Amino acid sequence: KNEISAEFSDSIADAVQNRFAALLQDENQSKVIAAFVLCIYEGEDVAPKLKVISIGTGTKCISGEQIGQKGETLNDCHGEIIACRGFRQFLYDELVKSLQKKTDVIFKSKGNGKFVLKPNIKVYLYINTAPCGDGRVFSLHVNKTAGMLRTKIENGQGTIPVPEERLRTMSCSDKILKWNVLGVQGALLSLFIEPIYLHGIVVGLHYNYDTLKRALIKRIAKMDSFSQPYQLNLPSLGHPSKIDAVRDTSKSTSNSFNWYYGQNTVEAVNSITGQTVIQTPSRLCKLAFFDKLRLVISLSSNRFAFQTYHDAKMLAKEYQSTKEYFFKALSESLCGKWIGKPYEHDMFGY
Ligand SMILES: O=P(O)(O)O[C@H]1[C@@H](OP(=O)(O)O)[C@@H](OP(=O)(O)O)[C@@H](OP(=O)(O)O)[C@@H](OP(=O)(O)O)[C@@H]1OP(=O)(O)O
Ligand SMILES: [Cl-]
Ligand SMILES: [Zn+2]
Repeated sequence: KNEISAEFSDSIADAVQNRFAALLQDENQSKVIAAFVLCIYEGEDVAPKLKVISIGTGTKCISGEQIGQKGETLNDCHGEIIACRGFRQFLYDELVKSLQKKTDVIFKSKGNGKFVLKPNIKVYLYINTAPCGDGRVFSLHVNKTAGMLRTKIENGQGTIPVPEERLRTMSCSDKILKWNVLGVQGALLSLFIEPIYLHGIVVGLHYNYDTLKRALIKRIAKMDSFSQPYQLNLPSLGHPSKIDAVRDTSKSTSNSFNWYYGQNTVEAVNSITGQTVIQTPSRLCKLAFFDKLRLVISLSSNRFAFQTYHDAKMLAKEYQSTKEYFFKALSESLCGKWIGKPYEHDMFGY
């Protein structure tokens, strides 16, 4: 089976609820809430400390219309993706600290140049509702569309199978499946740290163990032929007991909120524009990551030669080759072909 207990899922959901209330001024118009949660063991005999590292909300993404090409526009403002981006920023900040040789850090050195997450720290993903895409498809083991890659529709609201409307965004279920192959950290961070994999995933509304197992973990049921430190991650799946309530009333908001550890402030993003509500680039946009990367580069003792963001990502050779094998495994298993943006979106510099 491999299901988190109700008590522990409620523990995770409770901590997310408490942090959310501490950040947002009394008003709940957010429909999708996600978070990344650290579970920190002091010893393995006592209960762990739970620490909410990032929060995202949102239900929408950009049309090709508003997409910029300076990396100043958020492509995807679904709360789960926004939560991951914030967690990535956290990883960067922690990586800096480790490079400035601080002690209060989640990383230790691995004797290959690259940091590894301390083994007493476990990462959990929480979402108050099943992720869009395959994770909301309920089918028995006997099925057309079950298991397929899906793309987000009409600025986020809805997913449909990949073409088997120009260049679209993959569903949250497919992105989480990807994170369980390549880690949550992305190409760039993998230059400096070993892949960080989710230990567990806690899902509220529309939970079904078998659906989420297929969607997020065991979809290809092949892969293997993996090269350490990459593997098929098998996180446990959990469901909390109570939920804030479905509320499909009227319509969803275009606002997407984010917070992550070490920020004093909640940033509010217009999901239709991919930028802040004061027409500025988000602290989570590609360009903000690219700034962080060079910060990191200057504190590193290595040199890095790349013209663009795109080229920098291609430096992560282990990640990129596992990514390519993953995409092929999906196509071979008849899950469809991944739709990735064209390279020119990432061909910017600074
Ligand atoms: O693998 P990563 O380092 O995490 O880069 C990914 C990713 O991959 P590629 O670098 O392989 O293109 C996505 O791009 P596509 O799969 O669409 O090509 C992009 O997803 P979106 O285009 O849907 O935004 C995603 O960002 P997200 O957090 O939105 O999932 C993020 O790119 P960045 O970290 O560079 O933004
Ligand atoms: Cl929302
Ligand atoms: Zn989604």
